[PDB]
Amino acid sequence: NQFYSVEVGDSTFTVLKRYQNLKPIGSGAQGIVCAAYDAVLDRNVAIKKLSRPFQNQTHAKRAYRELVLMKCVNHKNIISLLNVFTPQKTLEEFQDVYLVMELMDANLCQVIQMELDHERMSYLLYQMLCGIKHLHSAGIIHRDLKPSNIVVKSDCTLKILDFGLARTSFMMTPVTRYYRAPEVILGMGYKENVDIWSVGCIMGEMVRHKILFPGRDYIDQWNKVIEQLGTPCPEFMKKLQPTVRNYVENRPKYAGLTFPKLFPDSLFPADSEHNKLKASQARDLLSKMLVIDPAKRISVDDALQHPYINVWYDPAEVEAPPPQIYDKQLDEREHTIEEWKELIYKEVMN
Ligand SMILES: CCCCCCCCCCCC[N+](C)(C)CCCS(=O)(=O)O
Ligand SMILES: O=C(Nc1nnc(-c2ccncc2)s1)C(F)(F)Br
Repeated sequence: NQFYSVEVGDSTFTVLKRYQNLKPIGSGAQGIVCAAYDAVLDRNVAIKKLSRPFQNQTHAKRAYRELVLMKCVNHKNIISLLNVFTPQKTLEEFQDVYLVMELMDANLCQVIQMELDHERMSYLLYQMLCGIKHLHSAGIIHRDLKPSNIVVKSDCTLKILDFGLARTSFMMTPVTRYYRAPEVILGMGYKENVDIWSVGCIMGEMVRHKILFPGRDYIDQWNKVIEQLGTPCPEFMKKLQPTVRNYVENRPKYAGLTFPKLFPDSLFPADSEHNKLKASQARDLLSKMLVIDPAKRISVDDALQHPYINVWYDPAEVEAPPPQIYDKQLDEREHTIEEWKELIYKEVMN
């Protein structure tokens, strides 16, 4: 037998014998993740056991799309698949999927808690924009980027873990919704720069060490948006739905706080000329990402040209060729659970 079983993270992992000393590092609706030592490669890996991938079609579609995209994308800021396996021997008995990834050291939530340092902050944001640009060039518009879905190594290298809605913006989760763009929440449709709002939310959270737009539901979240950024222009209420406009237009009108008041100098490293320069540049970039109307919001390509980020720009990292997803009808075609299962089983078997 090439497999062995170990109970870890209150779950039974049945894995290849090359993977040793499993230790829980994370959990969620998608699955349970362990760190492990891979004796074949002499390196530490992360193993994700997918949680109930065939419980329904949303789980099955998510599992198939995650597996296909993690194989096909090859980029330093997107997590890569090192191995995938199932311990079951037939399609009839097939139930469990294990993804093996390179082990990162922390997620971005943990990193966000550290004291803001402009070299680290700008580098993390640069890498996020690099990964997002690469996903966008393949038609993958994430729409649910959040700090828990982004992992970081001790040397501050950064990888995005998941693909959001991919080449599909309704999201049935069955969650953390504080990073979703106004045009997603309000049901207006989206373009590529929907993901820039989420980066802006993460960036503002790195500076304030508080969630920018927290709240129990989207009603509360929208109130936090307009209180801080101001009631949007009627050119936006016009693009808005004639029904949902009524609630939004009848909210109290807010001027919004200026970005100097939203992100005051008190939040930034002080008392060097370099730090004074960088506070102004960071606030300027925030003011161009945290824009309610996506028609007025900076693009990924222009954010990479912004002076706060562009110090890091290397064409070899930014301008890599787009992945060719030959598997069309992905994120559009629906299938029965049995059909998704066969599709996933073929992908696991390579
Ligand atoms: C303060 C919270 C308000 C929540 C408002 C809920 C709004 C309901 C959304 C329905 C919009 C459907 N259409 C217009 C067809 C666009 C669908 C395309 S996409 O899904 O927006 O990409
Ligand atoms: O946390 C989750 N997913 C993850 N996927 N990969 C992860 C990882 C962690 C550390 N190093 C490498 C990879 S954690 C979830 F299941 F709750 Br959606």
